[PDB]
Amino acid sequence: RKKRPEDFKFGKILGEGSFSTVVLARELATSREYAIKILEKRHIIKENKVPYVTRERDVMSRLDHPFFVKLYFTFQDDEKLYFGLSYAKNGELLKYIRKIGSFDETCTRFYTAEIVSALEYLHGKGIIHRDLKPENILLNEDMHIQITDFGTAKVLSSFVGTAQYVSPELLTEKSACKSSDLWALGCIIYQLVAGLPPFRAGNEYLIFQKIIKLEYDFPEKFFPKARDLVEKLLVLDATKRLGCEEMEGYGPLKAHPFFESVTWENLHQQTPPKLT
Ligand SMILES: COCCOc1cc2ncc3c(N)nc(-n4ccnc4)cc3c2cc1OC
Repeated sequence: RKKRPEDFKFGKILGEGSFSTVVLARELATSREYAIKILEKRHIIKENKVPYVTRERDVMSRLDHPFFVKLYFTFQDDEKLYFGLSYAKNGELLKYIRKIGSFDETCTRFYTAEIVSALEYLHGKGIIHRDLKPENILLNEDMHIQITDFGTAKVLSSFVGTAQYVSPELLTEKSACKSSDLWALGCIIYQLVAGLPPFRAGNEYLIFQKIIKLEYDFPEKFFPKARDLVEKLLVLDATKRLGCEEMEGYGPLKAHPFFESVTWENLHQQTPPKLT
């Protein structure tokens, strides 16, 4: 039953990383489009990434939620590993943030809520993403989110992700917890509303300075209830972010006033607000 490269008509490159290329592919027998992640074995071995690639495949096998990529299949030839992933027709969330500048309140609320549910599911399984960002939050043809890129993930019984979204505890204890994803969630909300990430600067080092000093500002037009929520996520003490277990988990966070009108139980059956 293993699939093979010949079973597909490969098309355009969707994305490139240091250790992988994601290519759109149309399976011949079915007409189905998959986003196939291709990784060269030699380069993985050379750079000691075997544990990272193994962990990524293992974590993805365990994801069975409409808000996360799905691993349909894997195979390999002599030089390469192939992971068959769900194809997110409408691409990165980042693209929409730039096209429209910033989201109105209805949109921010709806998409934030979906990210929260996704995180609730993910953290429920003791998995931490460690690199959450609009680049990693994809939109499929229905405009529901699909979170991907699990090569940096950690399974709870070393790293640093993208500078703008790195939490203080990572720059301090070199540590990482569910809270780290929640910090990143705080930045993404800020970004949906403001149009830009909260911590900006000329280089990695300057960005890290602002992060540890909690140096950022809210624009005046920022939705008040959204601001309050952000202030309860962008908290230096990881032990005091809305959503973390020390703060008693996702119940209080979902009960936040910003999510007042949200029906949490069937988000992926709701039709997303039109993005304008
Ligand atoms: C605008 O419409 C074009 C569609 O663009 C895309 C569709 C995707 N559809 C699906 C993915 C998927 N399952 N995984 C990853 N990815 C990135 C790291 N590791 C995995 C990436 C994509 C992916 C990336 C894409 O461009 C950035």
